[PDB]
Amino acid sequence: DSRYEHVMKLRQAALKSARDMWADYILFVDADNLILNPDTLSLLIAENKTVVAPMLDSRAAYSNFWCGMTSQGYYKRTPAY
Amino acid sequence: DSRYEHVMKLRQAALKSARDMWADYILFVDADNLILNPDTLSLLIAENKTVVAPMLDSRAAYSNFWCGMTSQGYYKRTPAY
Repeated sequence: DSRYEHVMKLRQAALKSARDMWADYILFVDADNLILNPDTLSLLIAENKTVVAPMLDSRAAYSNFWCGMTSQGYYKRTPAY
Repeated sequence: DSRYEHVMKLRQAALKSARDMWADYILFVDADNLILNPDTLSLLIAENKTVVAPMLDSRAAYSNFWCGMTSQGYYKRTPAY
């Protein structure tokens, strides 16, 4: 709980600092992720979206794009994942 | 000449500060100027030009718009003025 609260506070502080500089767009990419392709920030911002996210693949099914919350935020295997 | 240097330095400081805030458009208004129309800023922004300046009224033919300089900054009374 303490770690989650600290992470939430840090993320909100990052958002607040991103708002005070009149800065358009913000890409809060964590340390574990690795943006391999060069056209990430070039192609991603070209869709005029509210919060657009990139499809980060991996060695298995798990990725950064859930397909639906069932009852309490748990991952629900939708028929399109 | 010292007054001119100080005024130019102040204008340069304002311009430099206007680009450290990642802002768009800068309005430098003199103390003796009064904006009668409250919608002047929106109309000026809607002009879609690099540098703009509206026509400030005066009791005489003198205005904030010069029709041209002759050789070294002397006023040239062009017929279009």
